[PDB]
Amino acid sequence: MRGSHHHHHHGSMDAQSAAKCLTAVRRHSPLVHSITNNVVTNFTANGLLALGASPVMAYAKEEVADMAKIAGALVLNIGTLSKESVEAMIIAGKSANEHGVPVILDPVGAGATPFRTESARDIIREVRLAAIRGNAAEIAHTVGVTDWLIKGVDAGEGGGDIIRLAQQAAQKLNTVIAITGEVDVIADTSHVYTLHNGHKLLTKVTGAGSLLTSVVGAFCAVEENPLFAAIAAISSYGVAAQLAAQQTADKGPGSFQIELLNKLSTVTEQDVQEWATIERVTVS
Amino acid sequence: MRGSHHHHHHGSMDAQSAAKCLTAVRRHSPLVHSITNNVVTNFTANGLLALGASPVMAYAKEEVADMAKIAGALVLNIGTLSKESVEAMIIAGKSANEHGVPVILDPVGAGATPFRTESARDIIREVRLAAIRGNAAEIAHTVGVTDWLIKGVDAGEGGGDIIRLAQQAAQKLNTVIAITGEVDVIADTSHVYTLHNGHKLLTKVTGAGSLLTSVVGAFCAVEENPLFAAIAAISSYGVAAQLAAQQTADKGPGSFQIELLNKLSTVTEQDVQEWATIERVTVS
Amino acid sequence: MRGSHHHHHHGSMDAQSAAKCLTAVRRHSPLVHSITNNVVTNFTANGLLALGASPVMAYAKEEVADMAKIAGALVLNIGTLSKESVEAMIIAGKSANEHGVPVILDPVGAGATPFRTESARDIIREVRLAAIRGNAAEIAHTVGVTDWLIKGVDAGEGGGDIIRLAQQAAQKLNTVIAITGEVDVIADTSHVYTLHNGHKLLTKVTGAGSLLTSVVGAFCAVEENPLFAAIAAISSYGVAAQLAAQQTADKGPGSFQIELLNKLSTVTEQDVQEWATIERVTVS
Repeated sequence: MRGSHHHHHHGSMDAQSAAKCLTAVRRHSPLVHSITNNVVTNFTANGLLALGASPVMAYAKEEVADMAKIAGALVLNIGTLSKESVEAMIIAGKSANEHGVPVILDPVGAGATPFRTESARDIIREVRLAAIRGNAAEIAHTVGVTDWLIKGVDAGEGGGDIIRLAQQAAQKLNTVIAITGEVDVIADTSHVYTLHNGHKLLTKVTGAGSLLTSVVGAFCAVEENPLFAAIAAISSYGVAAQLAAQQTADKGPGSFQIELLNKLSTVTEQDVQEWATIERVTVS
Repeated sequence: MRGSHHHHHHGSMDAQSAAKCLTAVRRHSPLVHSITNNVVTNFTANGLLALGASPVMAYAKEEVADMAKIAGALVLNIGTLSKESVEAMIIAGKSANEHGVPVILDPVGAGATPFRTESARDIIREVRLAAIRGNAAEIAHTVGVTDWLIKGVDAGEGGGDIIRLAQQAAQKLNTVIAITGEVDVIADTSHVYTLHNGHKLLTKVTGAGSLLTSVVGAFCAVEENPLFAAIAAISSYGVAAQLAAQQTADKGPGSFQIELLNKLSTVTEQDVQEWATIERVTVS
Repeated sequence: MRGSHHHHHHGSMDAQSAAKCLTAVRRHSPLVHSITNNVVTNFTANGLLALGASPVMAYAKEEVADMAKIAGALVLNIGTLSKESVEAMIIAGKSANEHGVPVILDPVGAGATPFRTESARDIIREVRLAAIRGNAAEIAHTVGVTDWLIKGVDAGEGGGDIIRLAQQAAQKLNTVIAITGEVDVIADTSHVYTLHNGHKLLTKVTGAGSLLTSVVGAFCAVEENPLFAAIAAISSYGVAAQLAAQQTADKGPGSFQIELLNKLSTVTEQDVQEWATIERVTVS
């Protein structure tokens, strides 16, 4: 079910191709194996079911390998990691690698504590990843940026040096790096894009971020190029979030949480075509 | 406490008797000890609270034996299982048996992987069960396939094959077998019933089946005959789902999830009497 | 960030001062580290996010010390514990203690089973607590090493004996004791208050109590006087629950769960001033 829905030889990734990927997810209901934190497991599964994917949440070493093996994508999230779950994630990642299943990493809290930073780095050393998604700090810490340089994230900033961090990190780890923010910056070794969808209410719902990473997994299962897959996923998810906000921006974060799930099921190819904002960043 | 809301010497189980069991559940607020997967613990607990029961989710070896012995019913779900949790489920199950607390099993995943099938079998070997609720495949592979034939040209269920599977499984394991699906077939060693309630939206909410098994548990806690208890529980849950689907309309799976919780609390004896579709299967 | 919004000498805690504490919480978005169970993690995090605080869940012994020391408050919940998590809670508590991070304990289930009771006692023995939030029974069973330790009179419901219960516990443990119920009783070594807000629907939402305890943590992070912090936290939460129940009307606990999240976000400083019912108990 992993086809090719866009190529740079036909132009830059756009809203049209993004909408096509969304259709593919619905059509194939890809199995997405998520080994995520226990604060967002339920929401992750429901978000994927709403979208149209098939969530599988096995996490024990007694079954992760055989499950990742037959999944369309594997998503690892270290939100409430333990020595045991990090080992299970790596066992799962190695099985996925052996069977050509794309693996996505969400380094939640990388940099907050040493254990998280080192676990993220252990996963990257032992597992070939198709994409990594996190905020600027988590990515910086995960890829090994020097301590004192990290400061270049605080204060008011959301466009510029983040573009370089994303491409440079993608080149060092030969993967796709998605740096989350109001404006998302995504890049692989040779290409960079900025994404402008979503709504601030997402910051008031736990798992909103974790769900997106798993959503990226759903798209990588149906689109061969993870850069295109991730752009289509983030765009579709953001459009759904905007439509959800429209109907529940005044009710509150509780209603929005529910509305996000509603919209992931009702968002259409036409909505993505009309609202997705994807911009190619010139790199030369 | 426990009681008898119906007897076969007293006609076939019906909507009226089902409605009475529902009232009994709310009147007694039975302690339902559910050991389930981390993807549905919250939804399971909320569903039970909405219904009118008192959930307890202890899962650790250090306390499951103590919690199970004072509960009205013990429910075991094998999702996202591990060697560790299976052992705890057995300790809990034996404690429940020693104190006359009914145990209900949900063999989710049985037949899909060896660890699940063996774990389900391990529980059956060590714990006496009041009922087992799962889909056709999970029940067939758990019990072991002895009858293969069903119907030529794959299309649907059949019209008697699932009915045979249930009664034979019930006779082999000497328990109540509830095969769930768009038709629900419940049977014990000498009686079989088909249930026709519910709504497709349930497939879009994680923990749907998980919760249903626990609801069966709540009903087993107040009705002596597990066959009647399961019928009443499944009928009540299904009617609530139908009402929730009607209120939800086209809002989406998020709204339906919240509505199912709402309806598990607002569904009345009258709604059950009016909408529960229970049919006793004639077996000459 | 533990500042003072009410200097104790100008008068007792009131609805006006409690309201200002709420604004302080939203102004600082305190990092609340919660070590709790998967049945209530998601609601606890979403509730804190709605309120205006920043939730972080970390349980691994490899990182709890590091996470607790940078948190604004540490909250320990023994809900569905394991020998492993209790070990981690104590490690985190000791770290918090060495760095002046307030620690709040929710002794859920203490007394209902042996392991839970003992685990509650080990924590209090090894960790200095800023406050303990539980019901009359849990508080009694947790402080009552002997069956005579707690003196007074036994009867239905309770409150006065509850007042003496709270003072005895506060002085014995040298902390703030928050005994929740229809009417809340809160006391430290010198003062006692009764709070009259909230709604019965809270008993129909799993994680309602767990969330309240973590909310107390959020207020303790910004208000230096733990007694005042607990009062402001419980009052804000209760008022939000009242507005939520009104908004819900008679839809059901599903809608209430969502509306409670909405209101924790939309409840204003003015709402607390108007609805908060705080009464200083005259101790002669």
